[PDB]
Amino acid sequence: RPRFSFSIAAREGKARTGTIEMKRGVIRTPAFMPVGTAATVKALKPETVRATGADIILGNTYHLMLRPGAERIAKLGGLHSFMGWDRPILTDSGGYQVMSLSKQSEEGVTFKSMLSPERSIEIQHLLGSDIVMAFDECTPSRAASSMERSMRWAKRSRDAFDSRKEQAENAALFGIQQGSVFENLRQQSADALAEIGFDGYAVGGLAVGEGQDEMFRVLDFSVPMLPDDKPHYLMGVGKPDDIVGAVERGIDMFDCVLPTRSGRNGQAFTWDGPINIRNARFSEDLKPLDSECHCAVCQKWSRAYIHHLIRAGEILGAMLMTEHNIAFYQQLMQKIRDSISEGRFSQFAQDFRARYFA
Amino acid sequence: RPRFSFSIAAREGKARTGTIEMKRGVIRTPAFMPVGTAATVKALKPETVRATGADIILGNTYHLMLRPGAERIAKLGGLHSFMGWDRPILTDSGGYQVMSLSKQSEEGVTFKSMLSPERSIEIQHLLGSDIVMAFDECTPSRAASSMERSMRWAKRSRDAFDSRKEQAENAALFGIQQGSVFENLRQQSADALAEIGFDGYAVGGLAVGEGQDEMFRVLDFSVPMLPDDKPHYLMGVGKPDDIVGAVERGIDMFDCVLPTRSGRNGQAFTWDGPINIRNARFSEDLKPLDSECHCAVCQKWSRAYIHHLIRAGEILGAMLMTEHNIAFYQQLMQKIRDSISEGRFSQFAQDFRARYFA
Ligand SMILES: Nc1nc2[nH]cnc2c(=O)[nH]1
Ligand SMILES: Nc1nc2[nH]cnc2c(=O)[nH]1
Ligand SMILES: [Zn+2]
Ligand SMILES: [Zn+2]
Repeated sequence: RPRFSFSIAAREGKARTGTIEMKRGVIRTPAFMPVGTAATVKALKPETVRATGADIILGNTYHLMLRPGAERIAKLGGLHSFMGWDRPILTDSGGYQVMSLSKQSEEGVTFKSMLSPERSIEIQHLLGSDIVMAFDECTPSRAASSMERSMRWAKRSRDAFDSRKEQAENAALFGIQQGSVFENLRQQSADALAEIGFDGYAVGGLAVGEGQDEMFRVLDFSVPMLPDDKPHYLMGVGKPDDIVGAVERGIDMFDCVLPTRSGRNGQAFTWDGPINIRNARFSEDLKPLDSECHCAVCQKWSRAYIHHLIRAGEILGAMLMTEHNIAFYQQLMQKIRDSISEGRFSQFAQDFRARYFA
Repeated sequence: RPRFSFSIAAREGKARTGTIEMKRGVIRTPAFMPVGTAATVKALKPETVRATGADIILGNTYHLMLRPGAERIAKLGGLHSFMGWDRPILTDSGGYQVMSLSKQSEEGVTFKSMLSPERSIEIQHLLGSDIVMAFDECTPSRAASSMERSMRWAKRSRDAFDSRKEQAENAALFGIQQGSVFENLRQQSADALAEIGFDGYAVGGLAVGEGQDEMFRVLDFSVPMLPDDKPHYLMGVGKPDDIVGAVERGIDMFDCVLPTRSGRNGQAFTWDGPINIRNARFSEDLKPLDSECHCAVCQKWSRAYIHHLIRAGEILGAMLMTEHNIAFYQQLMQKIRDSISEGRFSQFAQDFRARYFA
């Protein structure tokens, strides 16, 4: 099994479909990664996460380092073992969640619940992460200083990873592009990332509230800046329509808490758009969540029952909603993969859109 | 398939083991019924409830009648259909939960979140319950008046059930014995119940705080009062040791929220007694919840992980704890069944006890 081998099987415009082969499994691209925050994809057994078609999950470095602790997890045999998921895991570096969730310096970030690039890579090493993210940071003058520090930290991240042989031979390292919405800075960052060399390139700084029109505009010049021959990862995105539009602009990988979080809150994704299952209109609706969905929830239970469950605050409500929503997301990615491979993605996106917003 | 056929395959002292055959399935006795409060066994899919070995679950008439409503559930195809459990369901009558959970009369009980024997049977009819409980009520003088009203209500329950042909031919009706801790009243009640005739006889009024020594003393004279040839159901009991002692005194059926509720709260049952998984002693314990347990949780996850889950308030923590605890309970009942069939129950109970309290 290769450490990390990205092969593009087909293209359509800027869209790509293909595979990443890793020691613990194959990742089909474009890929959606369910987020497994505290060593769990909320309300799902890992076998269920797999059943939905996920090839890889996301774990959080910030959260695990506090609870239960990275050295504790290593002692316990590593994150794969601990949570019972034996496939690839991508771990975020902690960067984003240290700012928005809790004393900054060139050395790193100090905080309250001393993370640096080196320590970040070490914690991810300890968790036994398959895809390690470089440690990074959150106006033009300011965008460049944040972006410039991150590129320094990416070089630090690179060397720390390379210094750990066990990591170098079995894991992969991704660079994160910053630069806010400025093409010039974005360019700078890709140039610096490319000169360091990484297995994959993320687009950071766009899961921020900017809106889709502006996110797409930034992806429009940003992704062509990245090495074509490596996977392109859009962090923290997104809604089904965000995903389709991002793939149309060259993104191969995605993660988002939307399908899980939303599910627990009553929101179910369908090919005709999201529904809120708690609405009284579903109280006697015997139809499944979505009438095309292949997941186990839609084979077995009605909207009416899941309506009842969620209104009553029952745990099974969250389990069912979450399984469906992750399944939906995986089915979307499969439809994306098949349509690019068949040279009909552009039509798929148009048809998708017409029905989903309708 | 018979409507209701109880066959005793073997006996040891007052203990019995055997089967109840019903249209929707066979019930192995002594049986433990997971409680499925609001049309769900909390944090478990019904396929999982089945996997643990449960043959029958308990649903609550009081709760369902308020949410989502019995006529609504009937319109939706019935409780089996609605929650996706296709095996027997016993529904409690609402009696117990109307008192302790929220204007009394010979007619019935009026309350705030007009239930009578007739309405109770009608609601259970609407839910499509396989085992219907008769409608009943919560000092000697007073015990007899409560007990005496209940026996009147049991006669009303009998006729209401018999008046519904669809119910009479496909469901079963159980009588509930009351009388508090007095042998004389207990006797009275069995005599009245027996004279009406029921498919099964419950012992009500002992899930009350009286303590095990006193509960066992009451079961000591109470169960021999009931028709030998019908199943004997102890409502709302109990801990593993309560169950063993009750079987030793003639009880064939049990329900309790203990394994589910306790599981969500961090308490796991083991053959060496209950543990509280949240205790710091388990933080790095790689052993399963119980080192003999055959359930799927104990095959896959460590105490340490489930410790982490429950401390973090994660939904998967509740799912895993609950699956294990219900599995444990079913394994206990299987051990009980096998030991009576083999004529070594008395020794089983002694060995069980030595280890569990140890
Ligand atoms: N590390 C990191 N994580 C993210 N998640 C969403 N956006 C980002 C980002 O820019 N950096
Ligand atoms: N209906 C009813 N339910 C119970 N659950 C526990 N005890 C009782 C009882 O005495 N009657
Ligand atoms: Zn579905
Ligand atoms: Zn177990």
